Amino acid sequence: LVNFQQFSSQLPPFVEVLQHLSDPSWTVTHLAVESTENEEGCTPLHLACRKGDSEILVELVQYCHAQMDVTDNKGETAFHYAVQGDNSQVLQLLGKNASAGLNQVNKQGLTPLHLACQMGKQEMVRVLLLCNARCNVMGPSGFPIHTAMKFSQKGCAEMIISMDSSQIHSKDPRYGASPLHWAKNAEMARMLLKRGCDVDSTSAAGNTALHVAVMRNRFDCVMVLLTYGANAGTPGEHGNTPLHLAISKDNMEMIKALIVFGAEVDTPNDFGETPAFMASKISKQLQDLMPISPAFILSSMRDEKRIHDHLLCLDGGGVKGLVIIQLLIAIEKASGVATKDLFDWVAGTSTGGILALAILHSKSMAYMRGVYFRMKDEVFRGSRPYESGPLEEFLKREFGEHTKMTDVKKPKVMLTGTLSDRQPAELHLFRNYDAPEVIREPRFNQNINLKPPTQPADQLVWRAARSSGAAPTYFRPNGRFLDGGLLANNPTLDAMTEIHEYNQDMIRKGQGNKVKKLSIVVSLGTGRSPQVPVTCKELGKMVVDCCTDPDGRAVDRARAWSEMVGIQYFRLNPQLGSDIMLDEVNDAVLVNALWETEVYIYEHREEFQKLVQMLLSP
Amino acid sequence: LVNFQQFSSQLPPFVEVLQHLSDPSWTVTHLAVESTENEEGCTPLHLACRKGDSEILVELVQYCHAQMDVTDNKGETAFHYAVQGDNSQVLQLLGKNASAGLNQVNKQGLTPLHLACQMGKQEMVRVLLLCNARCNVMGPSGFPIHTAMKFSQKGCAEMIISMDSSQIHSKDPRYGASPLHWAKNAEMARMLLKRGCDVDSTSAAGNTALHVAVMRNRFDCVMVLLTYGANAGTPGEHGNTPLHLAISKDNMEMIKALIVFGAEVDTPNDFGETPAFMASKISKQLQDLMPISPAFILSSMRDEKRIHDHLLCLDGGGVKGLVIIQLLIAIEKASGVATKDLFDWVAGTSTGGILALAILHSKSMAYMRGVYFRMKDEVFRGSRPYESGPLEEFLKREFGEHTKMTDVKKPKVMLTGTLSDRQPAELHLFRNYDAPEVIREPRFNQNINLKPPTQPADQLVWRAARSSGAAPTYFRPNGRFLDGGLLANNPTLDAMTEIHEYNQDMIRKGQGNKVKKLSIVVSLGTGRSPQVPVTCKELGKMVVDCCTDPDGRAVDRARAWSEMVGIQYFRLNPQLGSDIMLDEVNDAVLVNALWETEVYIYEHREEFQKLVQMLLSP
Repeated sequence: LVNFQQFSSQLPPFVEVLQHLSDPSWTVTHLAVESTENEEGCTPLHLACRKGDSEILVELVQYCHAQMDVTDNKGETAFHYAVQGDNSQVLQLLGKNASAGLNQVNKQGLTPLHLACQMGKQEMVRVLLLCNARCNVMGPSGFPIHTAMKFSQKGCAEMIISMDSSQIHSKDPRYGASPLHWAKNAEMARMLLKRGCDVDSTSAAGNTALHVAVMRNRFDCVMVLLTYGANAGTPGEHGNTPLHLAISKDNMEMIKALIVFGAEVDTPNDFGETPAFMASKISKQLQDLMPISPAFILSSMRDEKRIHDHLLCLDGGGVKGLVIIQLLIAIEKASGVATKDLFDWVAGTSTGGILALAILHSKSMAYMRGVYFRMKDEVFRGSRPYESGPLEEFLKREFGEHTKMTDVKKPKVMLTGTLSDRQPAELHLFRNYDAPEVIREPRFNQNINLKPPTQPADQLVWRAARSSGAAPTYFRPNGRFLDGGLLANNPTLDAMTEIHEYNQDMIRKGQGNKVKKLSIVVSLGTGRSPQVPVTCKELGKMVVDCCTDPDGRAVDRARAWSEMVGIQYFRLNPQLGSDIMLDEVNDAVLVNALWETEVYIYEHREEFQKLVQMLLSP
Repeated sequence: LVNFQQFSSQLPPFVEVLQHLSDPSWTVTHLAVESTENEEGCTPLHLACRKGDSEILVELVQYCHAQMDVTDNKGETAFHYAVQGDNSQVLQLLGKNASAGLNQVNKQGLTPLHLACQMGKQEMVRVLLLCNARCNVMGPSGFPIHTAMKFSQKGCAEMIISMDSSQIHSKDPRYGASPLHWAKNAEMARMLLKRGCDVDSTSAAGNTALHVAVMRNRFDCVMVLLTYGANAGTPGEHGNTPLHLAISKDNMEMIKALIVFGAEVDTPNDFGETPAFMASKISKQLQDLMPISPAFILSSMRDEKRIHDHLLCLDGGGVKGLVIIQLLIAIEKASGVATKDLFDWVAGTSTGGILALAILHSKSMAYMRGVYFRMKDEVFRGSRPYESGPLEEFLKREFGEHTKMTDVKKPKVMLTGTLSDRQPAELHLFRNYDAPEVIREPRFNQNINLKPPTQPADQLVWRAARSSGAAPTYFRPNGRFLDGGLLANNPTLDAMTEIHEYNQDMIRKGQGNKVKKLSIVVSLGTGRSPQVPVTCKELGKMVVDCCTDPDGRAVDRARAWSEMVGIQYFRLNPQLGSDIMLDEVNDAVLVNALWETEVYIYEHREEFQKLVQMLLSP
């Protein structure tokens, strides 16, 4: 031991630090940082790159003769010996002339990109990307973008895709694949899908991404894909539609999730195996599960000017609005004639506000199901109250920041809203035809105290959509208006009031070719929770339960009054089996609820034929 | 000084307060208490009665020579030298043989009764009355009870009336008065009126009790009397209704008070002087305030079994129910046709619940105004929450502890109420016909959810009145039910739904004798607050304002739907000038609000006449 330290000092001419060099063979130029070599397989420039010493690096290559592209006996190069540390500037001083180690890579064939992907060193990835690191360098498991996702390093993958858009193209060399396909995590599916990613990019064999999520039993990504437009029923490798691949499991959640989003149940694979056959083989659960779906010439209906008048009444509600979407869809398909072109009047309160306002602008219905599924995650991030940046601006984008209300008027539409500007707390109908000016009874004005009122006539679609759609027991103070759920929450009863008011405005004006009788009124409710006894804040919040309950008397009133006039009130909503609350964002229970709704449509399925019958008659 | 104390010691043979007893001439037999006389107007036996020395009293007449019936130098007797003290047993020891002093009376005429009544020695009044004190002895101000009341001694008057109910009969000899008339104090009017005191008591001239209260300008007692049933407009002395007696003053508070409680303005006195004439003579306030300035053959109408059907819908509300009473009364008087006999159907929610239930049992409307004025002080003694002992027990009294609901069916009636037994929080109508057997669609049960709760058949008037009328934001948990203000709170919509439901049950049952189209529905609301702007717990309570709004859209809805059917909805209620709250007990503000209502009736002389016109039409 004495001779070792004698040589150590006799080098030191060329304390507990460097003593730990014993606890082992450095050299003068090697340990001079704490083009020579080591007995463990190292290099001095590599250690001065690793330890984040940048001026010592300036003093090792610019001052001394030490070539930069040094490859040790362990595979590594000078570039990716620094990304194990935290320098990020050594990379900049090494990205110079006569230094080609960027594509020189053999740990196991893992380019500096891939190593920075394995660890999580994102800033290192950016530093490499500004220096043209050639993400078109095929690796062991695939290209560098796939390496970021094999390990689920979020920041690194995000930086890669931000610098290079083209990386949404690259295919996994083993199986021709998208970045999504062989890379699955609930959040990552979204953080790539929001980027404009095609989900139907297929495969080597032909397997979709949701095929991969289903085969591995990750319900999360099945949902993330169906929401963002993935199409169930894709044949794939063996003609096994994603439905076959779920029945091969015991995941009823996923089977119902796919059946809701449109998968057929008789479609056979390449071998002829129908998925209902699969079901009856596996369990009796699934065979009982799958009985989901004739003069169908659609006799005498279009969007034209003739006798009667159809009304649609979309209640407010939570994210539960999806229920009515489903209902609408099964009506829309049971007549085939595109809900918007089916009804002459359409009214909505809160989520039905958003939805009615949408089906005015010629937005399709499954598309809207997707929209809510994509929005529930952005909007309901909060404790109880939400600052509405997400909801307001999501509507800005979804309907247009400059699109004003009365630009469309294809069917007449009305969104509710509680004008909380006044202690009276009146109701404002957001309307897009003109206005009903009738009769001559201003009950609060025309006497003194007070006339600073506003009522902004008819503009700014997104602004009205927010002023309607926020059930404010949840959101916040929201400008001048709160939900029309504070007063109406179920326009069914109130929209007929507006019908007759506007008709008397028309007639009084001598117009006289008013569209006559509301021949049909159809009110869709976002489901009913089940009936719990209460043998008793649960004694101070029942005020709000009553104030916004749409499925109590506001059915009986409207119905008996429709029977007074000749209307055939048609109230549609399913008994769910759960207290699905308004701001529910676990889409597992939301999908279960959509299945609940479709079971309701199945169980009735007669009322629907009779309603379509009425809706298309002469 | 030496001689005075010499006589004091020579008396001490005939212990430190005797010098200050000297300083003015007592004697041996005189000061032997602290049959001689005095130089200040006194007597020894009188002092042995005054000082409450009973054993000295036994030792002054039985042992010593002291006649009992000694009259002092200022008129007073031995009896009412003791009621200046507080013995009350010496009186009985003097209520013995050779003692006729009960009617021994001369201060200026002050019976033992009158002295004990003027001072307040109530126990003395009782002791004398138990000893046959012969109250038919005119004193200075009338009889002894009137002497008790000229000085407003409650204990004494109450004791007199306890011994003799007959003393609420006796008239002031000078003018002839119930104990009311020549005896005025706000509280005593009540503690005498609650005893069964008749207001129909006349005067010498013929003056009512409120005549004395008004001419003397004691607004307190005017209110206390109009409250307990006094009838303004009694002609009285000169044909001067108590209204004439206010206009000669400048007390507008009282003028409004009398016109509200029914005083006319066409009523001439003996001289032909209309009271509005008095006004225009007196002031320009009063000239503008009062004056009013003919098919009255009652053509072809009663309440029998014929074509159409009338409905009445009395909103809920606070103690403000008086408003609708006022309206009803001013409607009733404009037709003369006795509300119960005028409408075939009647619905009520909270105060209108009690009120409709009252007009069902043929309890008159002025009577209900009185009832509320007498009850409001009893029920609302609490800060926010009230334990309902007063309300529940007041209904027990006012409607009968054993009177069951369906004893009447005179007009069909329905009271609202929120059945809080269930998390759905349904609505139950307390009904008295039988029940409407719905189209057989019970959509909330039949998925066997629960059958341990019960839907309690038609019984128990007072219990239902409470289960409806108890606003639980104010009162308490109230059994299974809360206010009908959480629900309908303006039954008009729900009452018409129920009308039609019952009519279709009738027709469905093969009856074929439908009563009819309800040709008229009249909705009377407990006033409107004035319109307050809001530029902002006032955002957690505005939820409740919305939930219980009876004058917002539930007017427009009902109205436009009646225009669908042919009904001529009649919404009647006044713009108050104030936010009169629920548990308001200052009857001054309630009276101002009734004046607001009567001004509303003034301006609406067209609507009311048209409503009565239809109410009696073919």
